[PDB]
Amino acid sequence: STIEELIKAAKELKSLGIENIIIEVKSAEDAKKIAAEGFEKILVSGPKTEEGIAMAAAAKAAGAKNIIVTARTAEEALAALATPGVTGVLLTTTAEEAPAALATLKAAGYTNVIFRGPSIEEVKKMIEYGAEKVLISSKDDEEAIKAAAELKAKGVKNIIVATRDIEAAKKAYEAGASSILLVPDGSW
Ligand SMILES: [Cl-]
Ligand SMILES: [Cl-]
Repeated sequence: STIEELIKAAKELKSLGIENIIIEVKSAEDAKKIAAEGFEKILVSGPKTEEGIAMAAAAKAAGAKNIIVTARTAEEALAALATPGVTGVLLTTTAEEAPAALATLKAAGYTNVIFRGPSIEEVKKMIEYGAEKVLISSKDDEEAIKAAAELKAKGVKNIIVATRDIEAAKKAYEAGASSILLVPDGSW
């Protein structure tokens, strides 16, 4: 789907009262556009954290509020978190490495790190190790929405659910997701 389609869907969600949304972007031009539109939480996602950092600069210059950068190591997370205007990181890691990553980020004074993993099982391991914010995603979204609701009922807070169309976004909201991530490769 195109960026205009994603903007329309995000505005529709907001008009329904669904305000706890995060917009994912994959280029600096899109980051500027989403920020200029006034969306309050933007995920900048590039293959390399350096590309995300350049997108964060474009979003900040266009007025962004909260900017989350993707990373796959603790070192990359620290580089992003130290960048002006960046307010959080989405760290793709494994349960094996999460203890060390958590300790490293904490010692540096950073807490706003969202963990994601390759399987819902590994994400549950990350929560056990002390991950306080997680992102759940699945091929069909329905699996992710169900897992988030189960964890929420087990007392887990700050679950972000990735969604690929507006029906899934609404279901994730209704199930109590802390935030809903709108992924651009979806059907909007
Ligand atoms: Cl605009
Ligand atoms: Cl918003």
